[PDB]
Amino acid sequence: MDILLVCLRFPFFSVAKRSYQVRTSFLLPPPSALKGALAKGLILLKPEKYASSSLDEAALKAIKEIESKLVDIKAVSVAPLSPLIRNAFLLKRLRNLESGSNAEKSDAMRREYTFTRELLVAYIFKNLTQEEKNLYLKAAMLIDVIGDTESLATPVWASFVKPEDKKAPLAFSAPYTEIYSLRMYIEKMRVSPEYSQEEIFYLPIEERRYKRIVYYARIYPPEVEKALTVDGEVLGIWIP
RNA sequence: AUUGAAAGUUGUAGUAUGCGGUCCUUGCGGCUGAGAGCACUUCAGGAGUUGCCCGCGCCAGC
Repeated sequence: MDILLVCLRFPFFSVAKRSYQVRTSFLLPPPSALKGALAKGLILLKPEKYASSSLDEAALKAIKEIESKLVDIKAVSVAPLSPLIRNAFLLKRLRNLESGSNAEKSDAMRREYTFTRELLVAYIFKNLTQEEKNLYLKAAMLIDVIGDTESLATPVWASFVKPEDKKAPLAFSAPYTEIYSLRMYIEKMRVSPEYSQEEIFYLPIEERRYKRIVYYARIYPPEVEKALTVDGEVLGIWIP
């Protein structure tokens, strides 16, 4: 079990929830976006068998193959090691997909962007073959964007380091199943990308009344039997 | 190539046009750098010293 661990340094990201007008940005990246991020790496890097006539079909094939080798559909999670905040921008995001308004209609559209310096996201891979493991190491890098195109995310580092069974408080995100079994934040993040399903996840960021903006913090849930280390500091990760 | 795919919150706009920090005003009037004062008093340009000693206006001239 070689678990992928990558760190992304980005100014902002604007993956949002289902809402009209306002697109409320997710507090933490959903697993579907995270898995599509490296499914793009799969389809670009070795398009010999993972590229098809349709971009949607090739992306779906990559998603199916990448999820076949995960321990669970709810596998990937992020780690808010830097604090998170939310800002809003009124842009000229013209709305012309709804019925009417032709093609020359442009109106004020408010989009929410989440700011955090860096995040640590881990993909859980189960006994992947070495020959494809080298390609998957390469695909861990070049995670260019997360969600909206203007969410430029540059992966500073990526590696395959085994958890080696430590005990640490939870830092990476986890589904709202082990958290209940043992400052509460619950969300739905659509585990799988929707193409032409929904699960409940815990969120380990709490409020701090430090300034005018309330911003986000750490919750450190109780001990987990498995843990993963980065540069000598241990953090909690859970796997079914 | 992922709550995804395309998406200027934009185009025109003098914080301007006029306005003496100005007019009158002796740094002026009176005032000895003045009054008393020997650059004086005593002094030989003085003592001694030959303008010396020798010398035919000379011999022949009716």
